[PDB]
This record gives sequence, C-alpha cells and structure tokens, in this order.
Amino acid sequence: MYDISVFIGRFQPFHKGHLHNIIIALQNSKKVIINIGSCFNTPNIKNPFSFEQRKQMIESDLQVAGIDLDTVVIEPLADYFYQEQKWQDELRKNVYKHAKNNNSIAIVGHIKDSSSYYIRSFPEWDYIGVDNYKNFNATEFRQKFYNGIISKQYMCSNDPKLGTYNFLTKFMDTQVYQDLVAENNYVIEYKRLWLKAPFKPNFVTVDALVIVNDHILMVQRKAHPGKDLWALPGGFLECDETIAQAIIRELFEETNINLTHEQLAIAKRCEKVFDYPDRSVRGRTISHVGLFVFDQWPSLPEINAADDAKDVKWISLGSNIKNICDRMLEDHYQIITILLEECGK
Amino acid sequence: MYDISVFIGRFQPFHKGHLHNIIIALQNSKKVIINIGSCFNTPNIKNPFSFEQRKQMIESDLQVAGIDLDTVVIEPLADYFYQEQKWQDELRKNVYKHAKNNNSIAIVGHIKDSSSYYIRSFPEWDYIGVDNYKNFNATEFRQKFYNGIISKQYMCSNDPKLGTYNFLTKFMDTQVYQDLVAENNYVIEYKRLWLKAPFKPNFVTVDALVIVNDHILMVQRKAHPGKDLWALPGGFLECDETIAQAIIRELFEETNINLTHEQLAIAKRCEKVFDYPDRSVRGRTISHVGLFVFDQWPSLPEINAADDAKDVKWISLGSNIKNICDRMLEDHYQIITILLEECG
Ligand SMILES: [Cl-]
Ligand SMILES: [Cl-]
Ligand SMILES: [Cl-]
Ligand SMILES: [Mg+2]
Ligand SMILES: [Mg+2]
Ligand SMILES: [Mg+2]
Ligand SMILES: [Mg+2]
Ligand SMILES: [Mg+2]
Ligand SMILES: [Mg+2]
Repeated sequence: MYDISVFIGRFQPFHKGHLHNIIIALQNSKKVIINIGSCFNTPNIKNPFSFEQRKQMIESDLQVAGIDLDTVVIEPLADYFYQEQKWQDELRKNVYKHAKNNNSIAIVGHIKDSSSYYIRSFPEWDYIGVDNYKNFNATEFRQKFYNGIISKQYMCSNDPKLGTYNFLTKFMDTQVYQDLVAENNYVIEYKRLWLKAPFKPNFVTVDALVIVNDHILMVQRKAHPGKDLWALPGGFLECDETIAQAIIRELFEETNINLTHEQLAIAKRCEKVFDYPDRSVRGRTISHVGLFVFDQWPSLPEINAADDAKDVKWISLGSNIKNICDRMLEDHYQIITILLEECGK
Repeated sequence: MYDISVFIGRFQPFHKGHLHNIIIALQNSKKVIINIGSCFNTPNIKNPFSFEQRKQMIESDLQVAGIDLDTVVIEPLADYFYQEQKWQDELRKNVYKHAKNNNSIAIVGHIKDSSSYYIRSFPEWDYIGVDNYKNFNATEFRQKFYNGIISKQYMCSNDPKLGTYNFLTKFMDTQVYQDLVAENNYVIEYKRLWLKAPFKPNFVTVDALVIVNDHILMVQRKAHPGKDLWALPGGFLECDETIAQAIIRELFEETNINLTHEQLAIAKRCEKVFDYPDRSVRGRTISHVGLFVFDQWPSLPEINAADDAKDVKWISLGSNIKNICDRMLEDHYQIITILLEECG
C-alpha cells in the first residue's frame, strides 16, 4: 500500500526479530529501505560488525527467508549522539535517494520506545508500529558469541553454512574476533571491580584536541578499550585537580608535547562536555574536551608517545583524518567534528 | 625591616603555629595584616567558625601573647574558587586599605602549597617563607574536636577561661556544634561505603538555576550535607540519562515546579561545570548547572517541596539573596553569581 517503508536498526547482528519486523513492513509497503545505524566506527564489543558486513549478513538472511531482494534496499547511518539534526537529515537523504515523485512513505518503527521520536522528527511520513513481543536481547547474544556460542534461536538460518549463521561461524576464526574477546574480558573484569560500590559510578575523563597548522594530535592506544585505535590524548580526572589542569596533565603525559602551559592557555578556545550514556563500553563515562588552536605556527611541536599512548602523530585535517574516521576510539570522530565547527578551526 | 606583613589563613581554628608566624612577622615588620579566608559561608565541618568568631578568637589569643593590638589588623576574604582575579583584587583591597603611603609590603607564607601561588599572584610584594615547627594539622584537630576533644598543644591559652580555648570550650555546648558533629558522622559513614571500590570516585551532580520575574528558585535541604541550608534544586546524575535530562529531573522531583519540560527547554540559557576539588565535604563532586530564565511570567509558578527538599521558595534577586548568602550550600552563592554574570 505505501510505496516505501523505512526501517532503522543496528543489526549487531541481524536476527529473527529484525526479520519479523521486515516481514511486517513488506506486508504494508512495496519496498523497504533498511537503514543501518552506527556505521563507520571501528569494531567494539557493542558494534563488532562493519556496515558492509551487516549489509551482507542481512542480504544472506533475507534470501534464506526468502524475501525478494528487489524489494529491499540498504543504507548506512553514522552516529550523531550530539547532533540529532545531522542524523535526521542523513536519514532523509537515504530515503529520498530511493523515494520518487510523491511516493507514500512510512516509518515502520516501534509501538513501544522511540516511536515518539520519529513521529516528532518526521511528521511528513506516516508511522507503523510493529512491536515486538519476543525479547531478542542483542547484548545477551554477543556475550555468548564472545564465549564461542552462536545462539541458534536468533539465527534466521538453521544451517551453519548459510546466512548470518555462516558469517558468524567464519568470523570466529578471525583476529578481529580474538580482539573483540580480549576487549570483552577487559570490560567484564572492569565492571566486576565496581560491583559492591554503593552506587553505579559516572566516570569522568578529559581529552585535549590540539590543532597546530591544520594537524590534529592523536595518540594510538596501548590499552583497552579501543586497543590499537587512534584517539585524542586524554584520561581519567584525578580527585585533586581541576578539569582544566587534568586536560593539560594528560596531554603532556601521553604526548610529551614541546609546548608550555602559557602557550596552551593562550591557544585554548573552549571546553565541551560529552555525556552520551553509551559512549563508552567500560561504564558511564563523561568527557570534558578542551580545544587548543595554533595557526601559522613555526613548525609542528615535538611529541613522543608515553604511558597509555604507544604511538603519537600529527594528522593533517581533510583526507588523512577522514581516512581514519573508522579507526578512532568511541565518539572521538564526533567530538573532533563538533569542536572544529563550534569553537574552531 | 618591612612596614607591613601580609598574613592569609583559614584559622579553623587559630593555633600555636599561627601565633609564632605572626611573632616572626612582627620582628620582620611593623604591622601585620591578617586576611581570614572563606568568610561569609555557613558553618560546615571544614569551616566551623564565622569571620566574627575567628577574629574574636585571634584578638583574644593575641592579648594572651601578649602582643599589642595596634600592631595587628584583621580583614575578611570570601571564596572565589572560579574567579581567582576577584580573590586577588579583594586581598589587594584589604592590603591597600592599610598600606598606601609607600610602605614596604611582604607576604609571610606559612602554608606550603599556597607559596607559589602567592609568589606568582603578588610580585608587587616580597614573600617570606616560614617552614613551621611541628605539624599542627587543622583536619586532625577538628576531627578530635568533633569527638569531644580540644587538643591542648594547639591552643595558645592554657586557661579555658581565656583565648580560643575558652571560645571552643563554650562552643561545644551550642546547637551549631551538634549540627557539625552530626554532619561529620554522616560524612565518615558516607566515606565508609565508598572505600568499597577500586578508585577514588569523582561524583557527578546537576543543579538548576531557574529565574522568573527576577526571583531565583531555591530549595532548603532536608539531608546532609548542608542540612537546612538553601540550595539550587539538584542532585546526583543517573547512569542512564544525559546531564540535560538530569537537571530537569531533579528540578521536578525537588520543587514540583509548575512548568512543562518544553517551557524549560525554551528558557534554557546555558549549562556550566563547577569542579573546585574541595567544594563538597562528601568527596570530590563536580556539578553541571543549567540556567533557565523567564524574563517575565504572569505569576511565580507553583512550587511544592518533595524528596530531599524540605522547603522551596522563590527568592528575589538583590537584597533577599544577599541576606541568605551565608546560609547556602557549598559554593552555590558563587554559582549563582557566575551564571548571572556570564549567561547571564
Ligand atoms: Cl555486548
Ligand atoms: Cl589514562
Ligand atoms: Cl539528590
Ligand atoms: Mg589516557
Ligand atoms: Mg593517560
Ligand atoms: Mg591517566
Ligand atoms: Mg538533591
Ligand atoms: Mg534530589
Ligand atoms: Mg537524586
């Protein structure tokens, strides 16, 4: 009846529940646009699979199901935890890439949660609730998967040679899988330490974004989480320092930048708080990030990695940053984007 | 030697250590200017005594020393944890009041971590460093004090009818003393829970500064710390909400303010972070405070105190706020001043 339905999910991984909702969508529309959220990020335990991997998984399960792939299109969405309007527009762009001169368009979202959000943000499309009487727990799936087990009742395919089932079987023979398991164990041990604390803690960290001649200073991580990923230099706030002091302390600690306090104090543009509750796999971590801008500087200050940085580099803006946009810790690509727009550049 | 020596301290309480520094100062100079830090706040466990009480104690201890009091001058300083220039301007105000006929001026520094700050902040003046005798610990003294014990070695006077000894002896019979002991026991028991855990945890709180028709919304506190003090509505950030969400949640839980979420979102001017390490006695607590301004409204919205607020009130800017400046929780008077100045 509608020309286009719009379906949004993370699909980490795709499972029977996602499938049911796509079946409902197609009983109500001729074509379903599948938008995959949280694309263009490096693998982490919550988001182990890339856009292309998830897209391939979905296609293989829809064929198992077997839904005609001409009735299905798949598009990526980046994370915009702090810029909802960019996400809203990015979704629109995905749809109108496929929608034609006054196609009817409906979002086949969720009668329970998030419905309110889509209704308000997309008044111009209709809404179809589906929800959602079977509890397909994405976290529970991954936890067993990190323990070597693929939960069959989630899998569209019952044959390990096919579908997402097949993808996951092969994926367990990879180095990335081994890295995910290592990160996961790190996270389990970390959380265990905090079990008999009277309250769940909100952790506080700091980062420094240092721009010198359109080059960003980035460290390559030694430790979990985000082992081997690139990140802004930063770390935990200690109990006896101000945030402003911490930002500078961690910067020197990890990069040994050849600049003085006063030079950085002159260069400081702003601090911003990043508080999206799921930004970090460790627990609830809030980051305060200072922007420091140096223009027409005589050269790039000397730097060398130490403490929890195993490498450190100046990285020119434009192509070299965009290039590692999916090799960055947590939400740092978003943080860099926002500070350069709001306080930069 | 110097016309003028400058002495800065908390003096919670004045002790033997302070007395000798001033004596050294009185041979190295003609007149001492004593600047008492952290004045104009409510009593709390780290700052149990007011300006007037500390001054009194100082004077009476000095007569028992038995130092001339034309030699000695005492002035207050407020806290400005987030505006150090203001702090420096009031110190300079204090000194300039007593020293403007080109006098020689030196700062005599009896605190060790503050020495560098003073050297950097006041180069117009000389700095005389005094590494004191034994360790007269203010915290230890206060803790023994909240356990019924005056440490006799700290005291200047040996007679409980003279000096700060007399003052403190008498103070133990007061309601303020009981309030502090009660605040102290809460904190000790609070910290007890919290060593249960891998790392010293920074706490994260939120507050809301809501102004309507030039009135600020304030809560009187049901619970420790700062029981019965006036405060911005606020409390602990929950793990599953954003800061902006939490600010509004605590505001509604504590005041039941009759405005919608959307009205508050439209009124919202900014959000600032206050992160002075010793702002709260509980442990290290960073607060994010949202400012909400309704330049005008038909009336002051209905408010009803709930949860950890025992009363709630619209208090008008200017004199009504200034008259409770020393009945506010922690750094809230500073927070209010800053948000109005810069956000604003
Ligand atoms: Cl997980
Ligand atoms: Cl760190
Ligand atoms: Cl609370
Ligand atoms: Mg670090
Ligand atoms: Mg570090
Ligand atoms: Mg660190
Ligand atoms: Mg509260
Ligand atoms: Mg509360
Ligand atoms: Mg609360």
